[PDB]
Amino acid sequence: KFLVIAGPCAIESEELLLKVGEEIKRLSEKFKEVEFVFKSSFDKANRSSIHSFRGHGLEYGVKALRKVKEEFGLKITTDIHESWQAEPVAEVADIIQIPAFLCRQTDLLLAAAKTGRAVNVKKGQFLAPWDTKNVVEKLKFGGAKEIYLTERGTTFGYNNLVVDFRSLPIMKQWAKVIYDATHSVQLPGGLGDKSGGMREFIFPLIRAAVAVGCDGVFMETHPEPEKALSDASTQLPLSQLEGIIEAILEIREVASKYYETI
Amino acid sequence: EKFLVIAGPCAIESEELLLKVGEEIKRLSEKFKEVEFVFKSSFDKANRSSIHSFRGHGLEYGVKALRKVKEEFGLKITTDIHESWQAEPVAEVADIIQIPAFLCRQTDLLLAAAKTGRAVNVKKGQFLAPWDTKNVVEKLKFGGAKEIYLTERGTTFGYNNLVVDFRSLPIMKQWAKVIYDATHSVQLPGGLGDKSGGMREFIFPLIRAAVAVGCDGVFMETHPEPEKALSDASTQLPLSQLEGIIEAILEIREVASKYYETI
Amino acid sequence: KFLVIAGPCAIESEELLLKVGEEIKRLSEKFKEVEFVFKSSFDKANRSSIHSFRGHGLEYGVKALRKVKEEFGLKITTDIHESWQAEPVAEVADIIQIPAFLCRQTDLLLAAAKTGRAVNVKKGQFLAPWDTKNVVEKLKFGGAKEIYLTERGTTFGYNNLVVDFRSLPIMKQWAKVIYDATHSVQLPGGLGDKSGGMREFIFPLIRAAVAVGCDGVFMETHPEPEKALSDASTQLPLSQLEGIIEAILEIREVASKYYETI
Amino acid sequence: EKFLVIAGPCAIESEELLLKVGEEIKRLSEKFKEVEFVFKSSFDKANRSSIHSFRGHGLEYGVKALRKVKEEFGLKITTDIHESWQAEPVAEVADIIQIPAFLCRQTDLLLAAAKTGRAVNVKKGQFLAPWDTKNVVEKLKFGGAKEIYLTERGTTFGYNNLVVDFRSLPIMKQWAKVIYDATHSVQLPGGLGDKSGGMREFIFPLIRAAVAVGCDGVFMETHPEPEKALSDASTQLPLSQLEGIIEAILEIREVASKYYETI
Ligand SMILES: O=P(O)(O)OC[C@@H](O)[C@@H](O)[C@H](O)CO
Ligand SMILES: O=P(O)(O)OC[C@@H](O)[C@@H](O)[C@H](O)CO
Ligand SMILES: O=P(O)(O)OC[C@@H](O)[C@@H](O)[C@H](O)CO
Ligand SMILES: O=P(O)(O)OC[C@@H](O)[C@@H](O)[C@H](O)CO
Repeated sequence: KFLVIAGPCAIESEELLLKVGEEIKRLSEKFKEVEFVFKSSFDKANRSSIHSFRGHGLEYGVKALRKVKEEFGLKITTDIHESWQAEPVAEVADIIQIPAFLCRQTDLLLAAAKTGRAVNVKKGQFLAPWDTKNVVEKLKFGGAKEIYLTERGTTFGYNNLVVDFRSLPIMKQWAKVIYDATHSVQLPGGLGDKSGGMREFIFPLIRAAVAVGCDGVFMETHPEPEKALSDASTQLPLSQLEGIIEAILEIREVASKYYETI
Repeated sequence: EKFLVIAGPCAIESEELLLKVGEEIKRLSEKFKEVEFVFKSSFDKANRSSIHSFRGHGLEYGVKALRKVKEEFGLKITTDIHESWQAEPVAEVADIIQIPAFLCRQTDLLLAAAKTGRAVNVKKGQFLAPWDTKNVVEKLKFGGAKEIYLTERGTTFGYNNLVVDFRSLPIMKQWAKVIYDATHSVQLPGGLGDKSGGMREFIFPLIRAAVAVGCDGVFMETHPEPEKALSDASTQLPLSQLEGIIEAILEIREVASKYYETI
Repeated sequence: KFLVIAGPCAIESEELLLKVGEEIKRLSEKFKEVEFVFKSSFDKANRSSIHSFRGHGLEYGVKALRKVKEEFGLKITTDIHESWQAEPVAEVADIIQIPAFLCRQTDLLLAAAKTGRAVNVKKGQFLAPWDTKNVVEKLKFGGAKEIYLTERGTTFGYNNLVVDFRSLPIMKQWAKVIYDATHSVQLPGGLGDKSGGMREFIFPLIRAAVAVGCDGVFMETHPEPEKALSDASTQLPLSQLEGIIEAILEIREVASKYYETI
Repeated sequence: EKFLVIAGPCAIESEELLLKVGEEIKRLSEKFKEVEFVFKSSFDKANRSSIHSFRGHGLEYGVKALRKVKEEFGLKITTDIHESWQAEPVAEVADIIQIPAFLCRQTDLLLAAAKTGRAVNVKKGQFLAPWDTKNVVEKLKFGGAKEIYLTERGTTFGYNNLVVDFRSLPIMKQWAKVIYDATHSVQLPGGLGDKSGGMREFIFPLIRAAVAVGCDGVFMETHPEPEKALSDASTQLPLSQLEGIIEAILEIREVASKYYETI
């Protein structure tokens, strides 16, 4: 069924995770035809500035994520940054996420595939849609069986990303496709010390994604984005999540009749 | 508001071709009463890549052919102009005067179109940013235009390729009605060397995206037999497929409409 | 010999043209191994804003340009915007310039070629280097014998241009190549009502052009760019023209040994 | 200041290959005394497009091979790291630790390199704007790096293509020494499908542009027989052509140097 990956960008505290997890659990009960996966990074290993928030470490993160899965019975997903992290993360993560900048790092992909867990690779901003075929092949070689590719924008001049929706049907040829609705509108290094983005385009573009056809969507959501320690300009207010989900489900219901085969 | 569907053969290959397509558009106009159809065809392809490619049979012949379509089917008409002097004779038949993408910044062409009193539709240049169109609309208003459209037809993305940045739709809506060009947006500029190429398999998915995001109309080139077209043979939609596409976009528009943001 | 096309962007007044023409005449006498061509537009037909400076009309412009050619004996070049302008402009213009946005307008190219004059086409920001082969063919079909292609940057994301220097050797296969040193650093619509640009990159990039190899350079020059009615952010101060010319001639002298054949 | 020339075979195909190339680099180092040569070769291509492409013979073998080059020829050494743990063993032989382009934002990798006390050269990501490198240098300085280089190797321009924006050289010079990668800048990412392509005919002209604009050094992959290389077979410079290229860039650098702007 349709996948909805959502949660706060970074694990600012297990408290934050629980509050968001409580809402995702509620929507999970309201939208039975949707498979929700809770997401949150234990480390922002690629911040632009050395002085920006990274996190509380892998152990605290994996612990907080365990709390969410045990308390709400929600599937989990988080990203890894170096090969050694795959094993400990797989203890809780149902889906191991591979960062966009690291989508070509062979050992990271193999490490993730070896855990036996599902793997979701963020398509690098430097990659062409057809270049992802090789990515999937590495994962299959590594033993991965459940593989996802996430569209999160492509480099378009400086400090800007564009979403080429032709990528959805192209990547669908070799993997399930997820559309990252929040990172696709961010402006890389847009604010000098941090990245920017236009929240006003999150909804319009997610509607486009389901109209074109995808297997799921990815959304960063925070109770108060303004106070977020990461992606404060792009995380979706928690309260607006329900409305957006219902909206894309309705559009998908009507549009699905026209999704092209393979 | 009434959704606009601008459709027709890319170029006026013959008056016979126009009537053939016009007959089908008229039929669909009777079925899709909630749609405002505008028949489109260029009397001249003034910017072909090669000197050896088809251009047309001249303005006189073209306007005459377009007038036959309006007279026989009662359909609104739109065609593009390339130089200022063409605005006047074209306004005689064209309900909407179209400004080519490469010429979207040519002040005199825009002014010539605006003073005719007809509606003006400007194809957004492949070199233009969405917010850059505000000044285009300003020039038109200055010139007397009261009904203005801006058409999204892709942006230069590396060589011989265009990308559609859908953020352009809500941005341009701030100052004009917005049209999505479903066929030119998938063309590969100069892709075939002496001519441009294209990927027809992406026409439908991208048009679904356009209506889900929200626009005021769509623009589609359509030909009975695309493979035999004298221009854009790789991107024109087979006429037989037009009905189905229109029905689909009306359905997606309806379900997504309650979510369209207010500008 | 090496071509240097220079002059004020727009014909703000025949007075401005004479002052600039006087300096270009002086450099012409100092650099005998260089063929100088005086340039200035009688009309800026593609300004972003309807309220920006366009010019004083074709007649006044052609007249002022005649004054420059007669008073200083300098070759002339100006751009045309519609087919009817080719004939009257050819009365004075040694080289007819075709605007970047209009490089694909067949009738404009043919009109220019019919005059018997040399034709310099600005490569559209939307054109690939190899797409210019067709441009030259149209001109040859139209009777043109002296044909130039000018590199002036390519669309790179929004409101920015990048100079792909690979274009120089590619275009050289079918025409003489000119590098536009001033427009290549302009930021299209950068200031909302007008375009922007970084003057600091004019010199570095022109050095690159001659190191790679070209048949000439194009430079907008004004006594006081700050007061210019067009491209105030990119026109080169008249006083700096001599130094730049000597510099590129020196670099060309050494680098020419390595220019690849054809 | 002494111009830097970083050169060597893309990958450590064998210790024999390294000595062969090292011998030539040593010879040129004796002729071009005004140049500081640094021998380069990767012990691992950790980011090949295909799982079936050559990667290397491991870190242990590679460091040993590089040490043989330094020992036998007295040349400085540089190689790239892919994960934090590799910094320490690599620092034992590498005078300059290289950070791959895709990993230019990985904080721990940069920190691991900085604390070794060795010089660090970061390949500018194809996704990074020139001014975005200021923060890269800041992280390195924070981590203890005292000798920092930023390498221009092209920027994503549409699909499977890179463009070199030479404005990056003077911009990056504001906070670090700048190196121009003459061979990777002409490669076509994923161009050959299972591997990347490239246009060797543009290597020389673009390197001439780099020195005319002004940089602190150049980076060139060089192999005795490029067509037989196990990586970048389409872009590595034939070893026989290295001498001529170096002489040419030194000549162009000399004549253009009086015009280099002050940062
Ligand atoms: O704000 P900066 O530090 O640029 O980081 C961008 C974040 O969006 C980043 O860590 C993201 O999740 C990774 O690409
Ligand atoms: O096939 P070529 O001649 O490149 O022309 C492309 C057509 O698509 C052309 O007339 C177009 O819509 C105009 O820009
Ligand atoms: O400043 P704006 O009006 O954008 O004009 C850009 C000028 O550089 C322009 O007329 C140029 O000479 C044409 O492209
Ligand atoms: O040929 P493929 O595997 O695409 O690899 C490209 C090489 O050019 C590669 O290892 C490169 O410099 C790394 O990014």
